[PDB]
Amino acid sequence: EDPEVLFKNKGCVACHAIDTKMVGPAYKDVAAKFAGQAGAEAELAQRIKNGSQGVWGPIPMPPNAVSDDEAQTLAKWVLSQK
Ligand code: HEM
Repeated sequence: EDPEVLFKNKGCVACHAIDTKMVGPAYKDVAAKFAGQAGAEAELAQRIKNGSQGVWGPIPMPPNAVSDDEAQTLAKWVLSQK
């Protein structure tokens, strides 16, 4: 599926923007941190699906209603924002 359509449909848009921080981090900032680190895509994909806490602040990202192929698609698209 298309990452831009997923970003809207799966509710990501409610907590994230690409350039500014809303509830979670800006995607440009995420892409910058995980730069070109080996294995980052799989690691972000897991956090998109099962949740995250502590990396960008004290508040959690709740687990998302996405499948594994959807999380990989989204992780790859977030990293391309750098
Ligand atoms: C929609 C399915 C969605 C995506 C995609 C997404 C991605 C995402 C990334 C890549 C991160 C960074 C994870 C890390 O660096 O390991 C991240 C972080 C947070 N998110 Fe998110 N996110 C999506 C959806 C949502 C929703 C709906 C919310 C708000 C309820 C939300 C919130 C957060 C927060 C907060 C973080 C920070 C977690 C941290 O460790 O501090 N996300 N998200």
